[PDB]
Order: sequence, then C-alpha cells, then structure tokens
Amino acid sequence: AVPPSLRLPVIEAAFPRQLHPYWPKLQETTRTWLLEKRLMPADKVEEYADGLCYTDLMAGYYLGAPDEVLQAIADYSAWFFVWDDRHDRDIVHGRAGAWRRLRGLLHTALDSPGDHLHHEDTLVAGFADSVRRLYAFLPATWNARFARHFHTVIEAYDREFHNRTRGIVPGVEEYLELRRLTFAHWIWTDLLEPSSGCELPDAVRKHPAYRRAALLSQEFAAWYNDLCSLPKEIAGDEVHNLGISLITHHSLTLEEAIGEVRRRVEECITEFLAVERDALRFADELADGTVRGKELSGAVRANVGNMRNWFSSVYWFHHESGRYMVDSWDDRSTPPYVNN
Ligand SMILES: NCCCCCC(O)(P(=O)(O)O)P(=O)(O)O
Ligand SMILES: [Mg+2]
Ligand SMILES: [Mg+2]
Ligand SMILES: [Mg+2]
Repeated sequence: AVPPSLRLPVIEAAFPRQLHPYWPKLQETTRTWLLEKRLMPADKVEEYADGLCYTDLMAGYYLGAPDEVLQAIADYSAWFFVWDDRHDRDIVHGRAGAWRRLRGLLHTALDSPGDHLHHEDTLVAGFADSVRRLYAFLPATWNARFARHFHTVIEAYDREFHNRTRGIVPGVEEYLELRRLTFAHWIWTDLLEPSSGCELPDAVRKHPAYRRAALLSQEFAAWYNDLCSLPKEIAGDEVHNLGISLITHHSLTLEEAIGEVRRRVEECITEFLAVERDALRFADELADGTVRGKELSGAVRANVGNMRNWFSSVYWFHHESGRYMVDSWDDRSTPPYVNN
C-alpha cells in the first residue's frame, strides 16, 4: 500500500505492474557487476544493492527485451544512480576539479567506449563497459543518437553542479526544461529500441503521437521522483526538484507544493492515456501489408507498451527502494549507500 499523499489510484487500477522473466538473474548479475567494477564499496553493495531495487525498476520497464539487452540497460541504469551519488558528493565536498575531469572523461568515453574499458577511473570504466555493450545491438546510427543525447545529459549535470555550488534554485519553467535532461528522458526513450530489436526511422519516432507519448512517460517518471524524493532532497541540500522551485519562486508552502506536484503528475497519466490511443492508431497504420511495415508496427506497439510500463515500474520503485528511506538514516543528509 502507498501513503495517501503519494498514492495514484489510476496507476494502481489501470497500469498493472509487469516483470521481465530475467529479473532474478538480472538482480544478481548487476549486483556482481557493481562489485567487480568497484562502483560502490563492497560492503555497501552487499548490504544495500538488492534493497535499492535498481534492477527491479528496469525489469518492470523494458518488457520483451533480450536478456543481454536488459543486462546492459540495468548495468547502465545502476551506473547512472552511482553517478548521481558521485555528482552529489562532489558538490557537497566542493570537488569542482574532480567533477570537471570526470565530466570530460565521460564525454570522451561516450564517443569511444572501447578505448575506456580499462580506465583507471572505475566510474569511467564502468560507464564505458555498459555503453560499449549498448552500442553492439543496433546500427551505428542509433549509437550516435544515444551519444548526442547523453552529451547533453552530462552538460545538464554540469549545470546542476553550477546551480548547487552557487545556491541557485531554477525557476519552475527553467527547471522543467532542465529536468528532461537530468532525468535523461531521451536516453530511456532511445533504449526502447534495442529492447524491441529495431532502430526506428526518424519519421516514425518523430511522429507527434510517438513523441508526445514518449515525453509524457518520462515527465511522469521525473516528476513522480520529485514528489517521492523531496524529503531526501530537502535533507541533502538538493535544489533540483519541482516542489523546491515552486516553494522558492511562487511562495507555496510544503503542503501546497506537494499538492501541486501531485496534480501535475496526475495530469501526465490522463494526458498519456489520450495520446496512447493516437500512438497505437499510428502503430496500426504502419502495418501496411509489408514485412518492414509489420516490423515497424510491432516495434512501435512494443515501445508504447513499455512507455506505459514505465509508469507502474517507477511508481512502485519509489515505495520499495531503500534509496528514498530518509527516516531510517543516522544522518538524513548522507544516505548510507553513498561513499562519503
Ligand atoms: N531513473 C533514475 C535516474 C537517477 C537519478 C536520481 C534521482 O532520480 P534525481 O537526482 O534525478 O532526482 P534521485 O531522486 O533518486 O536522486
Ligand atoms: Mg539525485
Ligand atoms: Mg540528480
Ligand atoms: Mg529526485
């Protein structure tokens, strides 16, 4: 059961949870990968990794993915959480130089991951290992798009470093634009495609119904995270959260800001339901009688289905993951799974 202030009856009633059959192996394989790549201290991996639920989150999202595709996605996603923690710790400890060098290495390793598979920086080497594997599933045109999108994410993280070290809370609208990048909306959208085994042509993925359904799936996930991660983020001096922008720039109380975020999250659901019809109608029209049309139609259908699965996977993740359980920590500003 979910607390009333975080509960979304439409998710519970109309977005039934799904789980990929590979999840039991995925859980352990990603945990062992975090161990062997030295991405988190060994004792923190053993105490906290399974409870963090990072593999559950991806196994509830990319249904139908080949096991090896899901494994690369889950390793990358676990890496992404660790990167979010390293970024936080670099800000808290004022390690501007360490962050700038990491930012530069990630840009280089994103373009040529093979060259960085054995880099002395374990966070860079782990990044490169997951990215090299992701680059092996589809043609190089998809790899270049993933790279374009993630270069932008890195720079959004750099903007967040600038904001936090200066004490800048972005305006609401500025935040909403930045949040499509710091949440990596377009990376999760790109990853739908190796999960269904088909690189979509630009004309298909840029169709207004596909693009809007993909956007709303990610807006829901990012803003629902804002809602559920607000307590940990206030405690940790994080400034990036729709609720914090609302409190800071529109004088809302905490109760008012929580209600406003929850309403925006609710609207993403019912807006998505409307555009999902259009996206599935588009899928049907792609089935033009040809083999290629059937392939594209099935790929779009699977991708839209996973856009929908993201809603339920993100919803339950936030109530299962130890990542958000600030009330249980000795120091609410320093989560126990973070290397301080
Ligand atoms: N899909 C999860 C992306 C990882 C980003 C981490 C967060 O969502 P973010 O820093 O983006 O708010 P969290 O609230 O857990 O710190
Ligand atoms: Mg964070
Ligand atoms: Mg972050
Ligand atoms: Mg958050």
